Amino acid sequence: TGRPEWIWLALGTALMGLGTLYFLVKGMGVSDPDAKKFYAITTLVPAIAFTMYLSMLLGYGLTMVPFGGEQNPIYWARYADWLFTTPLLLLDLALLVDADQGTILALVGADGIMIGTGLVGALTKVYSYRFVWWAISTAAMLYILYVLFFGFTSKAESMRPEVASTFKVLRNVTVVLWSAYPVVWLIGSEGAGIVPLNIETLLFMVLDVSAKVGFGLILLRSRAIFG
Amino acid sequence: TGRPEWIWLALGTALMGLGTLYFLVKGMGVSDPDAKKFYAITTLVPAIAFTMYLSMLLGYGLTMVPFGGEQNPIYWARYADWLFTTPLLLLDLALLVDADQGTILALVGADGIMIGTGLVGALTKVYSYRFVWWAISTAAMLYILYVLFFGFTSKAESMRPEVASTFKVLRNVTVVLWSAYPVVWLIGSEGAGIVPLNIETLLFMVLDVSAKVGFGLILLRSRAIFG
Amino acid sequence: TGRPEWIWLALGTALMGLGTLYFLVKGMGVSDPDAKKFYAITTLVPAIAFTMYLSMLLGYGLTMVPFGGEQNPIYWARYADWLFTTPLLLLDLALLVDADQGTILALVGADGIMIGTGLVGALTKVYSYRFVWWAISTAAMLYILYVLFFGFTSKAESMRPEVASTFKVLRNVTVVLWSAYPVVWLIGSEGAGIVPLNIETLLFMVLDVSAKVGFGLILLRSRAIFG
Ligand SMILES: CC(C)CCC[C@@H](C)CCC[C@@H](C)CCC[C@@H](C)CCOC[C@@H](CO[C@@H]1O[C@H](CO)[C@@H](O)[C@H](O)[C@H]1O[C@H]1O[C@H](CO[C@@H]2O[C@H](CO)[C@H](O)[C@H](O)[C@H]2O)[C@@H](O)[C@H](O)[C@@H]1O)OCC[C@H](C)CCC[C@H](C)CCC[C@H](C)CCCC(C)C
Ligand SMILES: CC(C)CCC[C@@H](C)CCC[C@@H](C)CCC[C@@H](C)CCOC[C@@H](CO[C@@H]1O[C@H](CO)[C@@H](O)[C@H](O)[C@H]1O[C@H]1O[C@H](CO[C@@H]2O[C@H](CO)[C@H](O)[C@H](O)[C@H]2O)[C@@H](O)[C@H](O)[C@@H]1O)OCC[C@H](C)CCC[C@H](C)CCC[C@H](C)CCCC(C)C
Ligand SMILES: CC(C)CCC[C@@H](C)CCC[C@@H](C)CCC[C@@H](C)CCOC[C@@H](CO[C@@H]1O[C@H](CO)[C@@H](O)[C@H](O)[C@H]1O[C@H]1O[C@H](CO[C@@H]2O[C@H](CO)[C@H](O)[C@H](O)[C@H]2O)[C@@H](O)[C@H](O)[C@@H]1O)OCC[C@H](C)CCC[C@H](C)CCC[C@H](C)CCCC(C)C
Ligand SMILES: *C/C=C(C)/C=C/C=C(C)/C=C/C1=C(C)CCCC1(C)C
Ligand SMILES: *C/C=C(C)/C=C/C=C(C)/C=C/C1=C(C)CCCC1(C)C
Ligand SMILES: *C/C=C(C)/C=C/C=C(C)/C=C/C1=C(C)CCCC1(C)C
Repeated sequence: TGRPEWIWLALGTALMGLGTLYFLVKGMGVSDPDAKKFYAITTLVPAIAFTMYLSMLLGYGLTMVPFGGEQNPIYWARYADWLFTTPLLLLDLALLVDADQGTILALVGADGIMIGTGLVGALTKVYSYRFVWWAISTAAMLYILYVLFFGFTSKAESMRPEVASTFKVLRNVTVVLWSAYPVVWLIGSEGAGIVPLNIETLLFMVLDVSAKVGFGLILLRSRAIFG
Repeated sequence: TGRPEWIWLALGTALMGLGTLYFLVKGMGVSDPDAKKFYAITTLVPAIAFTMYLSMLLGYGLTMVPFGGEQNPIYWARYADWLFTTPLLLLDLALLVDADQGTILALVGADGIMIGTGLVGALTKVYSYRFVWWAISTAAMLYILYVLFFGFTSKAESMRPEVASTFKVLRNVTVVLWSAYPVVWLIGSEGAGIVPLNIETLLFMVLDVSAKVGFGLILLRSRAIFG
Repeated sequence: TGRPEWIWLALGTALMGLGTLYFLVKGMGVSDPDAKKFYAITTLVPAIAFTMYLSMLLGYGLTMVPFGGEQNPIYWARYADWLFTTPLLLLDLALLVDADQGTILALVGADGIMIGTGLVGALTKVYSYRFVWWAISTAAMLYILYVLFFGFTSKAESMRPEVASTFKVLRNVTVVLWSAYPVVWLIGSEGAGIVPLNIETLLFMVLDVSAKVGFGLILLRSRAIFG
């Protein structure tokens, strides 16, 4: 049962596309090899979300999972998006703060586990088992946020004020936003359906656009990205 | 309806396998840590194509997608191949020219979008929607080729003549070849069926073998790969 | 027909989880940026296996493939695990020995081919074709082991005794273990069913736990991981 949410899908598609476009049109002249990296990553993010929102607006990113007492529409494309998208975001933060490869690898891996585990949960037929997965995925996330908030902040304090500041903002943004997803999941049509898929998609759209475009804007608009 | 094309699949399998074998038997003695990288990448390419051509010759890489007024055989394995294969190729070019990580990341990402988007298009049931995807994927490609042709060429001009020259050839080859794929797609059984899957596969075989083995030969046969 | 093996799945889940937990609780204080990398990789490994063993214990990682004269339960999750897990393991060995990027790339690629090819074999409907894939995958493996045993050993001889020693042990362990998998596959319910899926899973559990936790223990317990 997925059609009334089309409005947010289409609006999500537009925002992602324009957000991409805008970022593209801004990274052209950039010559700094460091600023360059930030534009690539930050541009790639909305670009991926674009293709996936579009896949949902066209019905491809929509699937049917049997559980509870019916056939439930699971928008799988979200994970296909988040799988490459979340780690890309983390990467931005990693470069910005100049984290160790080991911590970068540890996060990228914790992130893939988080989205991968989330996809399993979203497709699992045993209604009760869907929450075990949600539980594993959320632990994965709290680990990621734990590092971002405590480990990275410490690494940022050693950079110049501009970088420290932009990181702080960015950090606060992603942490507050990333944790909303599990709560949305838990109350949406994929978990304990308290909110209809209609509103679910809306919350996810606002969140997504904020976690990427909004995120990107904040970052790409700082001198923090330069050496 | 996929069986008369078996001949090109089998021939594609043989060429990929021997192409791999030959490359393997050539990288053995190589000690230069730089030449080493080029052999790995360039060897891995046909090796992947091998497994995928074989998957098509055995019926595994073949699927059925409903669209238009019938059930259409979509060789999905092509994308499974191209997904790892195209970026690997790009990587070769990146090392050769010594491109910035940011541009390397930007291309790898543009490439994954291109093949990923292509796979969606190839599996999309709404006949008309298949061209939207083709349209997104082709834009992705033109971006990649734009950088290769203009950005990379500039980066190569700063290398020694041997490297500049080999890049030029390589560049001209991949650009001319990579753009044939969308045209083939557009006229083949996955788009506006003007050419039968039978000939489609043939064009794809010639193209593939050229874009990899041919490509590999040109490169591995130059001193351009050495420091 | 997959239920009597539940016992090994559940025990596999517990061991992977605790193995992860234990490793996590050990990498906390570690400050050395090199030791850090080893903890990330080595911790991520069992963590992945955890999620996949769990997926099998809950029925999600189980699928049905038609071949021979019946419907056969294929535990696909094993490959989803091994796909990220085997290369991670290799990576540990690569860092430990400080191998060239080209050889690291060549192995990672040979490994993905090995698991990818194995997954195809495990899902291939033409009973006879399943062994062609097994044959390709095993060649892939023998290449990996060839390098580990001969190429890496040579690279390790140039490190300090502690590192050389830990590598030797590790090397001997992975080589002896990794080769058991194809033999198990060949005699298990996925190949020439001589052993029942029940015992198959047991052998795979012992193997897995050994190839990761056991492996991890040996490594993380040496000073070899420090600069
Ligand atoms: C280069 C890297 C190193 C990249 C790696 C990429 C790869 C590994 C990503 C995997 C991502 C995962 C997370 C997504 C998988 C989720 C999975 C559960 C969902 C799978 O389904 C979708 C998949 C297959 O589609 C299908 O084709 C099969 C073969 O033909 C069919 O057998 C399936 O049935 C079919 O599924 C579809 O159709 C169903 C329709 O049913 C119909 O419903 C209507 C309703 O009105 C009606 O009832 C009809 O009667 C009924 O028949 C539908 O329900 C299903 O949902 C489905 O549509 O699709 C392939 C997706 C593709 C892989 C997405 C890619 C995403 C983007 C483009 C990625 C960009 C990534 C780059 C790589 C990032 C760069 C980063 C750098 C830093 C490295
Ligand atoms: C290590 C990395 C970091 C690696 C990441 C690897 C991963 C993410 C790659 C994903 C690649 C994507 C792009 C491919 C997905 C395309 C997707 C749409 C197609 C999916 O279908 C194929 C998939 C599943 O097969 C199936 O198993 C299910 C479970 O059992 C079944 O439910 C499905 O139905 C089944 O699909 C098959 O069977 C269908 C049969 O129907 C029958 O048709 C006959 C016709 O005569 C008759 O009518 C019968 O009656 C009828 O029943 C068939 O139609 C379907 O097409 C299908 O065969 O398969 C898994 C593929 C595997 C993942 C391919 C791997 C590719 C190679 C080996 C990769 C090498 C990569 C390394 C990693 C590169 C190294 C690079 C370094 C630089 C990093
Ligand atoms: C970030 C990177 C760069 C990461 C890339 C990740 C990605 C590419 C990995 C792909 C891995 C591949 C190897 C696994 C694919 C194997 C494939 C053949 C199996 C596919 O099936 C599973 C898949 C889809 O599930 C399904 O959803 C569809 C859509 O809704 C349905 O149409 C399918 O039918 C459904 O399949 C399920 O249900 C079947 C049920 O049938 C029922 O059986 C019961 C029996 O009692 C009864 O008869 C019922 O009546 C009947 O209906 C069942 O049989 C099927 O098996 C299946 O359950 O699932 C998605 C899996 C997800 C992708 C796994 C992720 C793994 C973990 C979490 C990865 C952690 C990775 C990080 C990235 C590593 C970090 C490393 C760093 C160094 C980079
Ligand atoms: C652009 C998208 C962003 C920043 C997405 C972030 C997504 C998450 C933090 C998702 C988390 C989830 C859980 C913690 C558990 C349940 C399922 C998920 C995948 C929704
Ligand atoms: C070895 C294989 C090579 C070099 C493959 C290259 C493939 C492409 C450039 C494919 C491009 C496509 C489009 C631009 C749109 C439609 C679908 C594709 C995936 C065929
Ligand atoms: C933690 C898991 C480990 C170390 C797994 C190793 C797995 C292999 C070496 C698997 C090899 C296989 C073949 C060589 C051919 C047949 C199928 C496989 C995938 C089981």
